[PDB]
Amino acid sequence: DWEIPDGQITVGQRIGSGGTVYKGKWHGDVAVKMLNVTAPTPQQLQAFKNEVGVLRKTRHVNILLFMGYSTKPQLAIVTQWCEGSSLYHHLHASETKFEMKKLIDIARQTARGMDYLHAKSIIHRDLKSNNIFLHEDNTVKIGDFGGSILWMAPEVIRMQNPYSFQSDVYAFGIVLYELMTGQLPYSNINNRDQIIEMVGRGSLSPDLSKVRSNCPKRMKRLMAECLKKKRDERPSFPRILAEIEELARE
Ligand SMILES: CC(=O)Nc1cc(-c2sc(C3CCN(C4CC4)CC3)nc2-c2cccc(NS(=O)(=O)c3cc(F)ccc3F)c2F)ccn1
Repeated sequence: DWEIPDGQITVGQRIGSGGTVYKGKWHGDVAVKMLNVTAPTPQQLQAFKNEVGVLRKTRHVNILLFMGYSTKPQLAIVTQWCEGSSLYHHLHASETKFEMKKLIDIARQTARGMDYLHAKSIIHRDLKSNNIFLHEDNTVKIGDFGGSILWMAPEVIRMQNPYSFQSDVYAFGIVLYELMTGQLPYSNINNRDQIIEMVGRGSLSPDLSKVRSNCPKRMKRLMAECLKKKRDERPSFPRILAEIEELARE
């Protein structure tokens, strides 16, 4: 089994909270995600092992690698350590001058991981650029599927059956929007309640006039399909992947 016994992991620097993520040492570098629980009930332990079971179904280069789990001294999930920062950081904080070639590659890699998860019947539920780690600045690692409102599909935003393969697709659409515009959607409306109301009712959607000159018109159309307010009108990942790989040639 994939349990790591007590004392094998050396916990280092805290990364962020929400439980808590640390850098650790275990046969090299790992990320250690501490759930806020020291004496699990024989009921929490079962929802934990249940979630571990989900993570263990993934083996793919664009999905954060599951490496094991801890019961003692604390419930914790152990993964590979990623170097660098999230796609969100690159796109919106540091303004990494990515050529359109790289931008497309990132989308393609994101599409690969999502298509993979969907094949294994896993709905992400929280895809956003903060959750796409750009390991060594090259490889997309999709994490955080074991504050999100800009990526929420109208049906999800309707305060709510809403989490589906198609809500993931919509969130992926917002990610394409981020990539192809360099911007977060609704940037000229800094109002959470307003966005919840307007996106929820279908009166507001991302401003597509903002996708850059360089964006293969074929990508812009694909992004529009992913963002269909009408959930059934959205493409599936197999189709999204096929599409992105083909335009990636030209
Ligand atoms: C430099 C660095 O931060 N490296 C790093 C970080 C992680 C992180 S970061 C991070 C958060 C921190 C809080 N915020 C904002 C402050 C930034 C959002 C992202 N989470 C991870 C992380 C660590 C372990 C598991 C997950 N996700 S998970 O759904 O539990 C998961 C576990 C698993 F075993 C396999 C896949 C998987 F998605 C993480 F997302 C994972 C691997 N490497």
